[PDB]
Amino acid sequence: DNQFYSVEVGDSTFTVLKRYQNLKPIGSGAQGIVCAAYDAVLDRNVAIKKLSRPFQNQTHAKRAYRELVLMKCVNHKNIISLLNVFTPQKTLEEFQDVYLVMELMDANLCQVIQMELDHERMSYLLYQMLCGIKHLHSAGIIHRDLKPSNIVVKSDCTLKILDFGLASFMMTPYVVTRYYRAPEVILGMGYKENVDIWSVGCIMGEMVRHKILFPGRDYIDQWNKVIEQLGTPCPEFMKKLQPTVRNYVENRPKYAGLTFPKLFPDSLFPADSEHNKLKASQARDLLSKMLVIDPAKRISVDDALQHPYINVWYDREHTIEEWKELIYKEVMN
Ligand SMILES: CC(C)(C)n1cc(-c2ccnc(NCCCNS(=O)(=O)c3ccc(O)cc3)c2)c(-c2cccc(O)c2)n1
Repeated sequence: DNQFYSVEVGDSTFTVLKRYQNLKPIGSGAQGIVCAAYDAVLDRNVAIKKLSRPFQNQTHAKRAYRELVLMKCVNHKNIISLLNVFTPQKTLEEFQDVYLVMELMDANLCQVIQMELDHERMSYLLYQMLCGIKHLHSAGIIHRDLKPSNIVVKSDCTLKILDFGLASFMMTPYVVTRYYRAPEVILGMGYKENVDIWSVGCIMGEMVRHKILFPGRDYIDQWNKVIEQLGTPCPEFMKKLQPTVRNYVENRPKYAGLTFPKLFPDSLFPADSEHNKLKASQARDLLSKMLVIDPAKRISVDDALQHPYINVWYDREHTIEEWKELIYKEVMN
């Protein structure tokens, strides 16, 4: 009469409560594998993410502990919330895996980027991105690593963020996606709230261009990509850079950088209607303000919420045994 039951989805086995039914794998992530499921008690479809051995790696333990506490303490329409968290194990010594259950989203943000989008839906998704980020900054947390895959979207166009961002050796085949990190992050510079606006910029720019704006195998490669299109930073930005970092940047060959109408041509935006001609004007303008290498020139989230394109929609270190106990107490208050 165990309330849990074990099923194998993908290679790994999933042990879940009886309430969850017809498990199917929607995706796989480093922290854990995710399955779509139906809740007999809820009568609604849900997504279940399995964290296996979050305690085995200190980096995994810090992320796992932070995710559990944050999903509970913070609740926002644009931030994914956990409906339930369970572990099949019955004691602290037996505990090995943690299962997080949340609301099932229809698609990933990457998929939305691929389709050709209308300004209203685009401005709405971006608006929601700023709202969640604004809530995060209100909570004192700066994501610093917004990525399309971490942003889930629904058929009705509602957008939700999956993770709370960076807080570091890990030993796996999975590779981080750094395309959407800001220059202050790429150059290890000291950050601020509007470090996430750059990520929103890379995303908004990828929706228009339908390609990753600054894709690079390494931070150096990516920094070359950012300076080519954007242009070499100003001297004031250099003075802000530490000397060892400043030397590298100034040694980089200088690029004049394309112009934003040249970066995002008028053709990429729809020109069918006067309203769409104006929207593209408002869109290209917002892009120019968000994709700014210097954070002092970059636009604030609030000002981006005020922007006409966006405005219309508005109405610690522990031992692995210590980490296991910390995570276990989070699973069971
Ligand atoms: C990192 C972690 C573990 C926190 N995480 C949490 C989630 C998560 C949470 C809530 N809802 C979702 N579902 C919508 C996107 C799924 N992709 S889908 O192939 O289009 C698809 C959609 C519906 C379907 O029935 C069959 C396939 C995902 C993901 C995740 C999984 C796959 C891709 C991805 O980008 C992210 N990762």
